[PDB]
Amino acid sequence: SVMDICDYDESSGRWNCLVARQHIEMSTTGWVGRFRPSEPHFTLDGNSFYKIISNEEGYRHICYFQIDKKDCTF
Amino acid sequence: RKTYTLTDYLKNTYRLKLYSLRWISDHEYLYKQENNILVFNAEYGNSSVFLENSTFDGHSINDYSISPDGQFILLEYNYVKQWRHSYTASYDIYDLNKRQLITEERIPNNTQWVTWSPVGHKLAYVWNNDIYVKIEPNLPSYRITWTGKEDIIYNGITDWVYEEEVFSAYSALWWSPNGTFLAYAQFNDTEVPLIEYSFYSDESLQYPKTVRVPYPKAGAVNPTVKFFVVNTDSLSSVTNATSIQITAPASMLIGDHYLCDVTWATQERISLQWLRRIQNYSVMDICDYDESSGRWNCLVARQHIEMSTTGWVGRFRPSEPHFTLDGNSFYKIISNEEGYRHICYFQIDKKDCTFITKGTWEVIGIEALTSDYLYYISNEYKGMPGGRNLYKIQLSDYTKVTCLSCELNPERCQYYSVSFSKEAKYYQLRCSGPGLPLYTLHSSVNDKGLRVLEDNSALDKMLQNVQMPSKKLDFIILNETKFWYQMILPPHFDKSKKYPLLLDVYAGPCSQKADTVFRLNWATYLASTENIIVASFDGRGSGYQGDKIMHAINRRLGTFEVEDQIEAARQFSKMGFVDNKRIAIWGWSYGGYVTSMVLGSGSGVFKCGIAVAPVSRWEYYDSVYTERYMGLPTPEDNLDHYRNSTVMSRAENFKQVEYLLIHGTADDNVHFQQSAQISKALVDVGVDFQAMWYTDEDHGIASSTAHQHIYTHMSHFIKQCFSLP
Amino acid sequence: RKTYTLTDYLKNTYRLKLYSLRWISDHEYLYKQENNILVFNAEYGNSSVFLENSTFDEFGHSINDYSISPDGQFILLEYNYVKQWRHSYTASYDIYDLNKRQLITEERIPNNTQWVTWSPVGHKLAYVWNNDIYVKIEPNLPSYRITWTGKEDIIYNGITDWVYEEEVFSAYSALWWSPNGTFLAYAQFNDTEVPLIEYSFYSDESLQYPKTVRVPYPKAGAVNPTVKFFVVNTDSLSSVTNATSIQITAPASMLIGDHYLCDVTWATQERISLQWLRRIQNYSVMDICDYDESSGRWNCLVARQHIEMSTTGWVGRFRPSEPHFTLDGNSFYKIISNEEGYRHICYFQIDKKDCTFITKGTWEVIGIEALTSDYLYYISNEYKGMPGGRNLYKIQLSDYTKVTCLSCELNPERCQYYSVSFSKEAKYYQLRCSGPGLPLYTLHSSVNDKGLRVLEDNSALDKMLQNVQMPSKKLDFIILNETKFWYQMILPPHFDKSKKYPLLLDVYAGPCSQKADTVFRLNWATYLASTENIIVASFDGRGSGYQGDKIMHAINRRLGTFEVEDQIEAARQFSKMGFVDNKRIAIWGWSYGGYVTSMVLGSGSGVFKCGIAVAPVSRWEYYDSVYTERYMGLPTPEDNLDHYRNSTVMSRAENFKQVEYLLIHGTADDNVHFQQSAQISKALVDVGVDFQAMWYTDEDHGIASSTAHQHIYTHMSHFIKQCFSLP
Ligand SMILES: *[C@@H]1O[C@H](CO)[C@@H](O[C@@H]2O[C@H](CO)[C@@H](O)[C@H](O)[C@H]2NC(C)=O)[C@H](O)[C@H]1NC(C)=O
Ligand SMILES: CC(C)Cn1c(CN)c(-c2ccccc2)c2cc(OCC(N)=O)ccc2c1=O
Ligand SMILES: CC(C)Cn1c(CN)c(-c2ccccc2)c2cc(OCC(N)=O)ccc2c1=O
Ligand SMILES: *[C@@H]1O[C@H](CO)[C@@H](O)[C@H](O)[C@H]1NC(C)=O
Ligand SMILES: *[C@@H]1O[C@H](CO)[C@@H](O)[C@H](O)[C@H]1NC(C)=O
Ligand SMILES: *[C@@H]1O[C@H](CO)[C@@H](O)[C@H](O)[C@H]1NC(C)=O
Ligand SMILES: *[C@@H]1O[C@H](CO)[C@@H](O)[C@H](O)[C@H]1NC(C)=O
Repeated sequence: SVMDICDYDESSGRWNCLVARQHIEMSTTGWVGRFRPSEPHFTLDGNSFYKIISNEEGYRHICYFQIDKKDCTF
Repeated sequence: RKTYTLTDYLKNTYRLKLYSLRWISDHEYLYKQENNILVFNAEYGNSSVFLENSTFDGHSINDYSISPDGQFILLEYNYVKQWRHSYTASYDIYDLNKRQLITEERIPNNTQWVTWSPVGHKLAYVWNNDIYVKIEPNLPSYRITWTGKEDIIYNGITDWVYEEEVFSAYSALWWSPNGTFLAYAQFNDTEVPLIEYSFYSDESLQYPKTVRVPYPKAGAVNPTVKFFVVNTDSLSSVTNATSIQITAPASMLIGDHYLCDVTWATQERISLQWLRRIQNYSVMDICDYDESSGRWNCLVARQHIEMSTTGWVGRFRPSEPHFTLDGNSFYKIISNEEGYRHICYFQIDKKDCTFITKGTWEVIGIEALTSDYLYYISNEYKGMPGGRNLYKIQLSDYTKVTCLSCELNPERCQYYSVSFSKEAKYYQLRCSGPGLPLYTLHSSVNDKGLRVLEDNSALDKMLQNVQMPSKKLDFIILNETKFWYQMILPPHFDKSKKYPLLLDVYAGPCSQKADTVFRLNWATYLASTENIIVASFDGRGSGYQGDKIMHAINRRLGTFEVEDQIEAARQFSKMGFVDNKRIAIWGWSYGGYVTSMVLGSGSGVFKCGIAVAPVSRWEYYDSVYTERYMGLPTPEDNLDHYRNSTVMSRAENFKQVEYLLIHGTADDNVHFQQSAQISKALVDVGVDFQAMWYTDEDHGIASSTAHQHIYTHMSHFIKQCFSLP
Repeated sequence: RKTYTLTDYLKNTYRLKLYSLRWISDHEYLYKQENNILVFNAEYGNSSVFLENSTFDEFGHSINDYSISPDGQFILLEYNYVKQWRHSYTASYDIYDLNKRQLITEERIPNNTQWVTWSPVGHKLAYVWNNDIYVKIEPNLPSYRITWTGKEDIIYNGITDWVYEEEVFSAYSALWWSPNGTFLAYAQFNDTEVPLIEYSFYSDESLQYPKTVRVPYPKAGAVNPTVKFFVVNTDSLSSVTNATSIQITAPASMLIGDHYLCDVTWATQERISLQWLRRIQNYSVMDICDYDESSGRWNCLVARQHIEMSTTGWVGRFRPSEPHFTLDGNSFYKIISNEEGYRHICYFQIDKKDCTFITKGTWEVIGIEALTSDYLYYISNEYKGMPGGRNLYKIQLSDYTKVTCLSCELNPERCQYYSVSFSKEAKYYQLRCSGPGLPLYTLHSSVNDKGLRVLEDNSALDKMLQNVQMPSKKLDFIILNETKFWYQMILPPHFDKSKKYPLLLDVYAGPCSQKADTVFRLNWATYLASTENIIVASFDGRGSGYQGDKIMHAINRRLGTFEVEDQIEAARQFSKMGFVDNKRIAIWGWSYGGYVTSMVLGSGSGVFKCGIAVAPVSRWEYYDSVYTERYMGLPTPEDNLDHYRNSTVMSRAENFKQVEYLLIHGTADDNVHFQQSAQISKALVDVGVDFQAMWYTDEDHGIASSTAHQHIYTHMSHFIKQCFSLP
């Protein structure tokens, strides 16, 4: 599963999901999400978000993501 | 009583001497001496010979190149031209001291581009579409890229359209000021469609070759580009060199875009300008190197924009930046609040730059920047757009700006360019007219005249025995606007006679065919021998007069610049020394398009004309150029006009004129197709016309024999249309 | 009062009426009246309507052509016509049951069909599609797929490739039915190593990028197509089992190297004759092949091979002649060069080796037109020793010395060129007469050779041309080295021998060419003579045809030599005749003609002021192998490379400084490639010669589009007029 994050281009009037802000969630041992990928909760500015994902041990926990980094922090 | 004949032009009987030099350092330059090359000292004047170069002990050397430090010379031979700038050659290096060839680790045959570092003797070349680096001439190369594939990936070199239209160069390599980094662009033509044409070759080629070039015509899939930098120091041998991608900014990544400038700011600062495919929007990015990362970060505050609501941005592209030494500031020529192109002093942090120049004239380019002065060329003097002069401006106080070239020679010299010494301590002034060219060397220390390098008195001498034509530059006012023109006037020009007129037209966006440049060309012969007035006219679309005039044809090629060449002819005939019945018109490329369009207009003014490699409809010509002015040819953008502005649609009107269509069959640029469609259009309405194709000649029709042939054929045609014996 | 103008020619004001009829039985034929297709009865004429054209106007497509089934029960209807080369094309086809009266809609013939043909009797259908052969027994039944190997531009089953179309078979077809439709014989052509000619097609201004057309075309000395031959049995096809074709291989002496299949003729229901030609085209073999029941194979007994060869040149005029088998197929007639070098009818027996000639003389049999059991009918130029006349003769098979001329005397002033079309069993014949007077079409019975009627006599064109000052043709000869050589002159009206007329020389001059004949024509020359007062002349010199091999094989291995010299001489003779302005002699032509023109202008003769070369050959290495090599051999050190080297137009570039030259070539020319002219132009540029040029975008070798055809003649007219200072 791939999370895209799309910004409105003001002068263009169009939407643009930068590939640098694509986030991959995938599962090596099964499917992704409990019944589906967990929804994100954004910080006010939307530069950042929290999300339930399975950790390295298989347990689902709240990961803190930056709009621009691949890596999160549990 | 002798005139400048067709054969004088064709055989270069009357040669203009040049003084082409190059600055090895701040005090000395190089100059050719038939074959020998001497090292002139600009200070004292004394020199010393260094080489005998024109086939040097087994091949004939096409060009040379000194390594900044003066330790190695790079010899270029086996030159095989590709397009307008691109070519291929073999290269050899000498230990410039010992005068002995570097025999081991030779630079490979068929190299597409080579370059020294700006200091030292580092060497970066491209070969089979990939970038290689050489820290020493004798050590083996380190291979920077591995993705190069012919006609598809270009690492460090341009593809057709960037070469022609964006960079005006083959190279897409840029060393850092201190030879530590090599920045480069990589272009992808994978989904770019190929123009295909036959190449016939020597007659021993039994089957004609099909040449296939990736070439984006208006609307087609353009190429894409990625940009990279790599540390040329710390260049490991056991491992592929890593290259740090600077990505384009988000606003550009939204859609089709180009890379349109690359400028280093310091050792660790690099600036890139990107252009939306719709070229009314561009963006500069200033990128500092991160020592703690190995990476390049460009701030969003640091970004700048170059907008344009009335047309495109730039003359042909966004103007380049010239950074003060520190790198926290730079100057860039831009379109001012009411159209005129002027220098703007930018601080890296804020956006608001204040203009260091203003007025109803444009600066043509920034030439030199120092700690206390900025040197630039402009057409201010006597409000003449077709003049060029060198201006020195006080960075300390902007109101106080001296013109350096304006007054050196009023009558002989109104069109100067300049070449500065490595630092600026001295500089050369090229004066291209309106009199015979003059090359002079100046000390910038006290802006004093040091010496005359070449005054062309040789050509002057033998031109007094020749009845040369006269050149008149001037303007006419239309709708309260100053519209400039030039006339090549037969000798003994008596204006109670009625001469025939050949209208010489380019007329494309930002053209200038009416200027102060001295020329020995086909027009010289026409006026001197055939007593034809050859004239040009800078109408709407022309450059160096402000955007009011230049943007006048925005999204509207084929309209006002065509309409304005016609009133030009009306105005000339109104001056009372033109034969109404013998006004001709001709042009090449855009000029061919405009000539055709005029001949297609039904105006009644022109008797005949010659179009050479003309554009016939804009869908055929390349995307980068065309779209800048026309936009995309889609019903939701500008398709309607693309359709309305073709010469084919005006075939019926060629029934009133005599037309000569010339086109080279291996034109990579304006494709034969364009003329193939004009002819078919003309055939289908039943219009008779004259035709000439040139087998295997490109857009230059530049072969010795075809250049000779085209001009003879065109003279015969003009003479006949004009009833001249 | 008023003359024959350019616009007259171009627009076609003065129409020439044909009478195109189609025999279907021995007694009857199909004509097209006011579109409505009628059938006529040659005996009497009680000729009611056959297929009123009120039928096919709610068809919803354009009836390009048609074709009745032989037994008369169905009607193939061609539409969606898209021309390929000279003969080839594709189209859509619907069949229409005449008896049931409806159009068949099941198991239809596919769009894009390359060729269709009925069986000769009944109503079987063979057709080619996507390079494979399909057969129908009934129109409404599924096709039986005979071949599974066809591939675009590579393997051609039952149709010819480029070079076999243009040069060998003069047809797209390569399908031959047995006389009662039992067997279908066919050629397979493999072009794998045949290199491709490539050229730009620009299409409509709407096409943004030029298309690159790619045709397999063997130029002189290149790898040629190879050919295989098969016969399959159409009465024993099956749904369950793939139809198995039987190959007839070429004889030993042909397999030894490159070769061509050059003729296929059925002798009987169970006997086929094949003629093969070696790549060096001076040796050819006819195989007579018989069906064998027990094996199911075809045996081509070595003892019945018939060798035809040439010592002086090549075999055939352009290809060995076709045999004409007697009913029992045990014997045949064909035209072959005799020991004197004159082409004549020779009677061969299957078993025996030597023939008996039944015609002879210093004239040639042109074609065998029909064979019954009582008479052999043929066309020759015997009459009045005019090699440019054509007449019908009938040989009495019981005593071949008894020979009658059917057409000679019918109308000798008006009529000296004749072609003929016989009814199915030859009991009736249409005579078509092409000049020197107005064309005349007439129907005749073979029983007495009684003249039944005039089909078309063009009186409309006549009572119309009387108000026009027409030129006169003069057909005559001059003598060079004991030999008659013939020429024709279109002479302006009121031609006066006191006057120096400007002269244009209309040249072909290729091997077996003949531009001096009694044919009547309305063309560009008719305009140049009627309006511009220019004598258009043509001259058949060495190389030219129908005058024996001594003349025709004179240019053997030596193109661009004698045929060129002879044109310069004809000019000299025409000047010496005293009614020509030496200062205004032009020369023009097309193909070979444009090569000769170009070779003449580059000759330094000084005789000619100007010329026009339209789609010229410039260098024989550029032209196709089958034609060029027949005359030039191979372009190798071991054969004839030096003369290929010598015979180029480009090598004479310098001497175009001595003439005014117009070079015209269409860019999509598949036959004489634009290359050829691109190389002439280039050579002329490299030596500083000025000249006129004109390309025609997307036009081919015919420059035949309505608007292009008009443009070219208009442009050539201006050039000529100007070369001759005409107003
Ligand atoms: C050049 O650009 C093309 C796309 O225009 C790239 O090829 C896509 O590449 C991916 C990944 O390899 C493939 O799965 C797609 O199928 C490709 N599409 C096409 C049309 O080729 C190519 O990889 C790029 N190369 C470089 C060096 O940038
Ligand atoms: C803009 C540059 C980056 C490249 N460039 C181009 C690229 N479009 C063209 C040109 C313009 C329209 C059509 C085809 C070519 C051109 C045309 C010139 O015309 C001479 C005349 N007609 O007087 C001179 C120079 C140039 C030129 O330098
Ligand atoms: C012989 C056939 C099998 C095919 N064929 C060929 C062979 N390709 C040629 C020809 C000869 C040399 C060069 C290119 C074409 C030709 C040329 C003609 O020119 C007429 C004139 N110039 O007045 C008319 C007809 C033909 C023609 O029918
Ligand atoms: C082509 O032929 C098919 C069947 O052979 C027919 O049904 C169809 O209408 C034709 N047209 C197109 C556009 O395919
Ligand atoms: C055609 O091409 C080559 C001969 O060059 C051969 O390999 C192949 O068998 C041939 N194909 C057919 C279908 O005959
Ligand atoms: C016929 O031959 C084809 C091609 O070799 C093959 O694929 C198929 O099995 C056969 N088809 C029929 C209808 O027997
Ligand atoms: C057609 O010819 C074949 C082979 O000779 C023969 O067997 C058959 O009877 C003939 N058919 C007709 C209808 O005469």
